Amino acid sequence: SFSGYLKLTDNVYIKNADIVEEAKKVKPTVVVNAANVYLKHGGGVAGALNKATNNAMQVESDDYIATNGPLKVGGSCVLSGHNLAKHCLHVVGPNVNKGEDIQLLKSAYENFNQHEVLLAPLLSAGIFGADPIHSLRVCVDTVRTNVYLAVFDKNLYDKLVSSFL
Ligand SMILES: Clc1ccc2nnnn2n1
Repeated sequence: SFSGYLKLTDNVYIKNADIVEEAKKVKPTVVVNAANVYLKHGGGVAGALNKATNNAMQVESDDYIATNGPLKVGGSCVLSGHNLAKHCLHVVGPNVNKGEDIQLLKSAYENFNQHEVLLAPLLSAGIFGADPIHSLRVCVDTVRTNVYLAVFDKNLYDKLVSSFL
């Protein structure tokens, strides 16, 4: 199962790891994708997860959007995890770079509570533009299920652990 994680709280764990490499190693029940409302997996975590599936995630996502329309910011959908996990929980955190309400980050993390254990990135962090320290705080204060956070950047991982209240 999950190895090398630092325990932050009763249910939140963190590791400096590439979430794609982590998913291929663990093959968890649920891998969280840092999705956008259109499920267009172009860059950041979404582009990396999609590239690991040889674009199968994008093909499946386009069929999902054709049938259902876009997700809401703060919302999610469960799709296949392909070669990475049993399922992928595509969660839309607010993109601060697209002027979205950072207050929707708590709503985005609430989606994690529908799954007993998840491998996940910090929502709205990276190319989504939010402060990752704030994202970790919202995560620990919102998620009650077991969440294994993979932080790609070593320097950001160190800052997150060393500043964790
Ligand atoms: Cl290739 C790659 C892998 C992991 C990751 N996390 N954020 N961006 N990113 N990109």
